[PDB]
Amino acid sequence: PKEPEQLRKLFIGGLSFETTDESLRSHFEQWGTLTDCVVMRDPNTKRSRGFGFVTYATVEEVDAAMNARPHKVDGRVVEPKRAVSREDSQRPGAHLTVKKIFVGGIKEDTEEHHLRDYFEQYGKIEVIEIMTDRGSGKKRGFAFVTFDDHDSVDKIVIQKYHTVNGHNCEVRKAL
Ligand SMILES: CC(=O)Nc1cc(C)[nH]n1
Repeated sequence: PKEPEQLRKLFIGGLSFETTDESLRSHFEQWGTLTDCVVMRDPNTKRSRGFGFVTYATVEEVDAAMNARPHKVDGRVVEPKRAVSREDSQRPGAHLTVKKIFVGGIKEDTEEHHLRDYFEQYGKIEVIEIMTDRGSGKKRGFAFVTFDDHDSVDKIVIQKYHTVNGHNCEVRKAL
């Protein structure tokens, strides 16, 4: 039962113009089986457009490749990002590259360690902000988590569900 291809693809920006389908493949095959690997080129000149994409056989292989950043490919540090799987209707096909999530539906009994214990397995956490009422100090039932890197957030928002402290949470990219 293969994972959807869109969830196995990595857009690679910042390519050296000398990178080819073949050299990009030789690099990224170190972290998994590549079912697809293509450098974007101009249709007339064949000059590289400076980016491309690779598709792994599994999501765990995508994880392995992201955990092996920074990637220096043909002498240049590149910028891999997971494919846009849920677009912003106003900015079709654009990656919203942020390090912060909104976490809603945690009610008043969810504390910092609940969120840390869960989200630390997606990435390195820098800030956890449990929101409280400006007048009363009561918890408002949502929080923001800031990570040191965008891929944590990308992994988080492509999941269908997040269960934290027994709550079914709503999670989205923030700011
Ligand atoms: C707007 C935006 O960044 N959407 C995304 C990103 C990923 C990995 N899935 N969906």
